[PDB]
Amino acid sequence: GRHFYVTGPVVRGAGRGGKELGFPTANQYFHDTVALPADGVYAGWLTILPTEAPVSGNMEPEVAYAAAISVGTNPTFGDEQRSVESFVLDRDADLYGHDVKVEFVDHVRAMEKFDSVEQLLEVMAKDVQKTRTLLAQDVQAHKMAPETYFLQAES
Ligand SMILES: Cc1cc2nc3c(=O)[nH]c(=O)nc-3n(C[C@H](O)[C@H](O)[C@H](O)COP(=O)(O)O)c2cc1C
Ligand SMILES: Nc1ncnc2c1ncn2[C@@H]1O[C@H](COP(=O)(O)OP(=O)(O)O)[C@@H](O)[C@H]1O
Ligand SMILES: [Mg+2]
Ligand SMILES: [Zn+2]
Repeated sequence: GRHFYVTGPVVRGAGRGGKELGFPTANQYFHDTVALPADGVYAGWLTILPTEAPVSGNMEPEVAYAAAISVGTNPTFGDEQRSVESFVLDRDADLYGHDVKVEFVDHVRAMEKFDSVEQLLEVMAKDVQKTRTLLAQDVQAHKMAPETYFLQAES
């Protein structure tokens, strides 16, 4: 399809996204043989795949949730493995162990090594802003039915 996508279980990262950055990210790791988009930041959709497993929080399966997505090694922090990491906008759910699909709709920015967490946070806020606008255009492009996605303006 026109959206690059990957699927796989949400697994444990460094534990810093929510606690330290205020941007929790659902982490996926793939073998180096698996085709991925270029390291960078993307606007896209995260969907919990069809399942009978209970989901705790305000996300349910088979709905495309607006997400700001990073691909790479988190060079600001010097992490060892390449991850795909999805910050689901305006939601709060326990995704660990759930099988999810992540669709990459638009490239937003190159992956960058920032000197400080504070500088990184300022830029991530702007990535989220651009993600909202890009995803509203994508809704229109596919004439997506309201029940099939979740996308808000921020409070
Ligand atoms: C939209 C978005 C943009 C990001 N941009 C960068 C970046 O430019 N440089 C970087 O080192 N990490 C970037 N990250 C990743 C954060 O470093 C990472 O998600 C955070 O350290 C949490 O790590 P963890 O999930 O293992 O706890 C970005 C993450 C998101 C969600
Ligand atoms: N809006 C959200 N987007 C992504 N993950 C969320 C969100 N709200 C809660 N979570 C949960 O928080 C975890 C991500 O937080 P994070 O600090 O990045 O932990 P980790 O380092 O283990 O990836 C997810 O795996 C999921 O269970
Ligand atoms: Mg994370
Ligand atoms: Zn599209």
